[PDB]
Amino acid sequence: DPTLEWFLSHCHIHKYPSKSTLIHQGEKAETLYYIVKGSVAVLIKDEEGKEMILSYLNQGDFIGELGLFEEGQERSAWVRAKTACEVAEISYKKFRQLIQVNPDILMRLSAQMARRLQVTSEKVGNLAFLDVTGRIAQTLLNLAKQPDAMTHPDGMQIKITRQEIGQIVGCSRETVGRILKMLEDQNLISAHGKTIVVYG
Amino acid sequence: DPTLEWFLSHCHIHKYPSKSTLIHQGEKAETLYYIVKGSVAVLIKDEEGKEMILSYLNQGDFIGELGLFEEGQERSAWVRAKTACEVAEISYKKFRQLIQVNPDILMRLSAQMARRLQVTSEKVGNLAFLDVTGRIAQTLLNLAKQPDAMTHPDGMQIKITRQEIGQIVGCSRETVGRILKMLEDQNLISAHGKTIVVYG
DNA sequence: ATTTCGAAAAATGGGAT
DNA sequence: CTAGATCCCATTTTTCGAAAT
DNA sequence: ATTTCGAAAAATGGGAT
DNA sequence: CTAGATCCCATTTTTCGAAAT
Ligand SMILES: Nc1ncnc2c1ncn2[C@@H]1O[C@@H]2COP(=O)(O)O[C@H]2[C@H]1O
Ligand SMILES: Nc1ncnc2c1ncn2[C@@H]1O[C@@H]2COP(=O)(O)O[C@H]2[C@H]1O
Repeated sequence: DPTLEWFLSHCHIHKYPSKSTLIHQGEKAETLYYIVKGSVAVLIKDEEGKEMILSYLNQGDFIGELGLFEEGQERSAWVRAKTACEVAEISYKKFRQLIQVNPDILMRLSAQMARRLQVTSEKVGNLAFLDVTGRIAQTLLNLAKQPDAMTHPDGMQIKITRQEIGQIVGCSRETVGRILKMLEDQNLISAHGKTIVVYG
Repeated sequence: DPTLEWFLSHCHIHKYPSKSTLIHQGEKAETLYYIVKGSVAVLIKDEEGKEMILSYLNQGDFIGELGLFEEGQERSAWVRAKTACEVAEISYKKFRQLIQVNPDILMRLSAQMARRLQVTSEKVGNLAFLDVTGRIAQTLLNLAKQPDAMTHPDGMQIKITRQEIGQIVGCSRETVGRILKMLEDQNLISAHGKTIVVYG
């Protein structure tokens, strides 16, 4: 598109191999990122390193924007690269400037923020209102909306593990597995290895 | 500041008695809200009516932002007044106009959103990583610092129901009651009716 | 404002499963 | 195996309109 | 360089507490 | 109660880098 392009013009594009961490919770935040290509996972952990996945971000989403509005802010979570990433990088100081010349770019960001607030709130509702089976069903549909989810004549297909799912819904891999098996006995999904087919 | 008194001059002011509903989850979002005076509670309901408090918002806070960035959005949650409120209202349309003649007002909107994402993500963590006692201790500490908390010779005093505390942490009122009694057993808090004294 | 008084409505628990 | 969700009115507690200060 | 292939690694299946 | 958390291990998928084309 028009605007958003000009933005990348001041960002210092970089490359991050899969598994590499782009952001570390607790660091001083001074840089705003923009995933040009690839996808990352935003996650948090407890006092024992046990991790929960807050969200997946893909090509086109901004990253590390939370420290931009208040000074002296630290990174709110860890951002790990699920795949290989081509990430633009501009400093808050410079970004605040690009806003002046063209505020439409702040609007783009704010829209994405709004969306994350909606999703995160729904994630809170889920954690407080649904049992694991519910959270898992909802996450299966959600994963089916990701851009790296393939198509299937019976619906949609995703490639993910019972381990991962557990970190998204907040349960054990053992639990996920049992429920994944059950949902099969109801022909709601198709399970075999990292490959799961969600019937539409 | 100017920008505010200017913003408010284009807004339609409304008053709501405490406990009244300001926003209905589910309806079409076409209006922006700004709390001039008073405080509200943002909350979502389950299929059976069970309530989950997502946040308390006060003076200076914007409400109903989440619709602004995209067409056909519905209110993401219910907003009920805690105290009587004086709220400034403005359509999205009219608001998109004001942003263009001073996007600084959008900067402040975005600033609040970022904060909310931080707080809501941290809530996800708490629900995921902390047990009820942990969550309840956590909430009493935060409530103990809010604007409406009263000073007490032995610390800080708050008024709230076990029921409302459960709607904040995500557990039954019964559980709150038992945990509340155990916290007193450990001289951490004094509780008489809705009056809870958090020892400093 | 808010202190008082009598409902009327809300909020609590207790411990068994 | 085990934090807790549930069950449930008889009993508190608190809220509120009306009147008084 | 890119594809093939055969161990290591990582991810599971369920019953039991 | 009663969903889930945890244990335990021997088995299935997956992952990946040395080899081969
Ligand atoms: N709940 C969430 N949903 C989506 N993205 C998030 C969430 N929490 C944090 N992030 C992202 O993770 C980043 C961590 O560092 P920042 O706080 O700078 O900015 C944060 C956001 O980009
Ligand atoms: N997690 C949250 N934290 C704070 N405020 C919220 C949260 N979720 C929703 N809201 C507010 O409640 C509003 C409900 O309607 P909107 O979706 O228009 O906009 C929402 C925000 O104003």
